[PDB]
Amino acid sequence: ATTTATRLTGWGRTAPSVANVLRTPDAEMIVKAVARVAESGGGRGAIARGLGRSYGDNAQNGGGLVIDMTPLNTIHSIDADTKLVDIDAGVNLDQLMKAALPFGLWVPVLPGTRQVTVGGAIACDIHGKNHHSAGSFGNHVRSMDLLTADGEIRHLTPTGEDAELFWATVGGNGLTGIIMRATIEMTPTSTAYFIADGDVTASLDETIALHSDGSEARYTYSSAWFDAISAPPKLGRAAVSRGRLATVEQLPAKLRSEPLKFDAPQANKYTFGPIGELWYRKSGTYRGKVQNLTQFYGFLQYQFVIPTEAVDEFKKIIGVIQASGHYSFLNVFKLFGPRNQAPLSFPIPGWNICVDFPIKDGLGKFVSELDRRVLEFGGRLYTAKDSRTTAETFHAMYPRVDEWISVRRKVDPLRVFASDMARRLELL
Ligand SMILES: Cc1cc2nc3c(=O)[nH]c(=O)nc-3n(C[C@H](O)[C@H](O)[C@H](O)COP(=O)(O)OP(=O)(O)OC[C@H]3O[C@@H](n4cnc5c(N)ncnc54)[C@H](O)[C@@H]3O)c2cc1C
Ligand SMILES: *N(O)c1cc(C(F)(F)F)cc2c(=O)nc(N3CCN(CC4CCCCC4)CC3)sc12
Repeated sequence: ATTTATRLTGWGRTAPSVANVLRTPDAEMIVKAVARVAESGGGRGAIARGLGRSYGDNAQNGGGLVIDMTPLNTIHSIDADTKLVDIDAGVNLDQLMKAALPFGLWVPVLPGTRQVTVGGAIACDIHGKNHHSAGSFGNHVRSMDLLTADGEIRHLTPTGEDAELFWATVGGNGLTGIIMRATIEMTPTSTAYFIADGDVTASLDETIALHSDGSEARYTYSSAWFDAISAPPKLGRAAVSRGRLATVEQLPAKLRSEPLKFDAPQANKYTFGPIGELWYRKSGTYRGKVQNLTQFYGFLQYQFVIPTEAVDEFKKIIGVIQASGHYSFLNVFKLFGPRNQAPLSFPIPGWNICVDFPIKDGLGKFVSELDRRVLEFGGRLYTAKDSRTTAETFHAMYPRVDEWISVRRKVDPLRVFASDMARRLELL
């Protein structure tokens, strides 16, 4: 059960702060470290940390305590009939995926890396390319055990009398206490494969029409790479990949007797002319391609969603980005579906995009301009990717914030739980 003053950052490796980190596999010692912060209560307080994949400052606490939950990584049970897994909060999604597959069960929401803990997937209420059909990760949690500031472990359910604290802890960025353990309901599957259709669009307008014509209703998973650099009309052209979990009949014969296996890793004169355009189109257009899951897996990361109805507003912000002087090559676009009841949950239905800007003069100020425009158009930023926006902005993007903050003040009156993000965004 060691303790180390550590200089910590998020994945973005910005805004370092030093904390004492507790790393221990012993649950009892975590309860005690908490009571310990509470008795002197509460100085700089404490926050859980999972694997450190959020890009900003939610899993750091400058001059306070950070409890590394990764050692608490026990899988208690998996059951193919009830579809439930019961696991410690430090278990990660890659470990869970691998452990659940032989039961014909699939992690119901996967983000773009599986090096995330169950505790961080709940705390950021993460989403994946199936958001429009599955919701976000908080939708699939049937119970959790929350170590609260008074040292009790509350067992929370999404419809019990403890439903308000449950729903504050989904998306709550660890600020209601330390999730110790959870029960997640899994998606049944007969294979570890996808069958997928690709399409390429020529412009933002076409990208939007493809997402609005109803074709999305055929696919449980959908996302696209998106050009945010080309001037119009090329601006907003995309490479769209959509699909569903394959059934065993859909696998080729070769793959059929091991359907539930994860596989192991690991002309230029035409390129810019019309023959290159044709080739790119043909090559991103395909139907029913079978692919294993293992197939899929300095900079300011920026992600926002704009409500579905605000479509011209969304095209405007894309136009603003392209005209801005800041170039993002790696852009992921998708259309989110219905939101959940967590007050601080990020996903709303509408047009989500992740963009990644090279850090260079003028970007801070430009991104503050983006914040204003995302706000004014009904949208928000995602805490898992932020270490810069202001409290005023954040509070206006999230209109249920005061409701959440009153839940938090009930469960943690003395501020035992605190983080750099909590202080910057005035979530205490
Ligand atoms: C390459 C990359 C791709 C990504 N893609 C996506 C994506 O597609 N969709 C998406 O939604 N996100 C995505 N993310 C973000 C990532 O899913 C989230 O930031 C996830 O929360 C991080 O998990 P973690 O265990 O590392 O948590 P950490 O970053 O260590 O902590 C983040 C938050 O969770 C809290 N937390 C962690 N464990 C606990 C616990 N046991 N109890 C209470 N609170 C806890 C922390 O206090 C902090 O507020 C991506 C990140 C990377 C680096
Ligand atoms: N936005 O970042 C985003 C959104 C979504 C969606 F909303 F569609 F679910 C999915 C999503 C994702 O599945 N993966 C992402 N990343 C993993 C792959 N990336 C490429 C790497 C490799 C090169 C260098 C760093 C980036 C980007 C992040 S993001 C994402």
